[PDB]
Amino acid sequence: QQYECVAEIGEGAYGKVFKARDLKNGGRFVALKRVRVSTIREVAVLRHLETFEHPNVVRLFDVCTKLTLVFEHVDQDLTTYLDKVPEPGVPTETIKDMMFQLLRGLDFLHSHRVVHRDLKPQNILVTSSGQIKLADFGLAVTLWYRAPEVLLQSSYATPVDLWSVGCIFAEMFRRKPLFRGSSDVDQLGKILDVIGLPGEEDWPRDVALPRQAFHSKSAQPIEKFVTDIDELGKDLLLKCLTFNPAKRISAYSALSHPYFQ
Ligand SMILES: CN(C)C(=O)c1cc2cnc(Nc3ccc(N4CCNCC4)cn3)nc2n1C1CCCC1
Repeated sequence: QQYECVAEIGEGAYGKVFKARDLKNGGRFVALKRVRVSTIREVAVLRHLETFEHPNVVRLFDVCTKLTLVFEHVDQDLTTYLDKVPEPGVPTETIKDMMFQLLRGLDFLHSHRVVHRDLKPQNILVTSSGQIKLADFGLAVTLWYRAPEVLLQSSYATPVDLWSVGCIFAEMFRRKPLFRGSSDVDQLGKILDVIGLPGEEDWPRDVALPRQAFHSKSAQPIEKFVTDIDELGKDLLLKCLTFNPAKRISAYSALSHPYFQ
């Protein structure tokens, strides 16, 4: 066979992913994923996205006839990069650059009508040369990066990923997740303890959870939780971690933010 499986990547409720030797292409490493039996549509969206070969999205090499997906392989995810970084942590300009690359791939995906929906450091790939690549999106548990509207079961638009990006931004400074909740209700609580209770006008209509189920008074200063963050990074982090997804910054606006002057 064209590929020899060597290891399992992780273990996800999306199916098994293998690290494999690409016997025909110089024995390079590839990430192999099998699909079972709108799905045809998703694969076409993925192949179409690959035509652009955006630098900040994982390369798709092949699609084999039930259906097997061949991607490039990258050694580390953001998790293992933040776990191995020497003290006191990640250089200020390394965080800036990585965040710019994250928003570049995100704006590319959003402008092509793709919502990641499950952005976390575990699916952000960090290349040998320091390139950030978005992976594991566009195909049909940790709530630590889950947006408030997903938690509330109301909307699932592109702002969902900007909340996730804000959580990752903070975690790049802290090297620990900003909101380590254990359930959707807990997660939403841990969030409102930091950002404060939103205006009744910012609370989604016809959701199970009312605003009155929480009493997380005022917004605590974010510098308490994210120590070492500059004033400009604080503006971008607040704009990402905005309650109302309509009021949330977009990936396109974030790319222009003074933080990246
Ligand atoms: C397969 N699909 C659809 C993809 O988009 C895809 C293309 C990929 C290319 N290289 C990796 N590398 C990689 C990523 C995470 C981890 N870790 C796992 C957690 N513990 C630490 C080590 C280890 N190696 N993963 C890829 N993925 C996915 C991203 C999430 C897993 C599979």
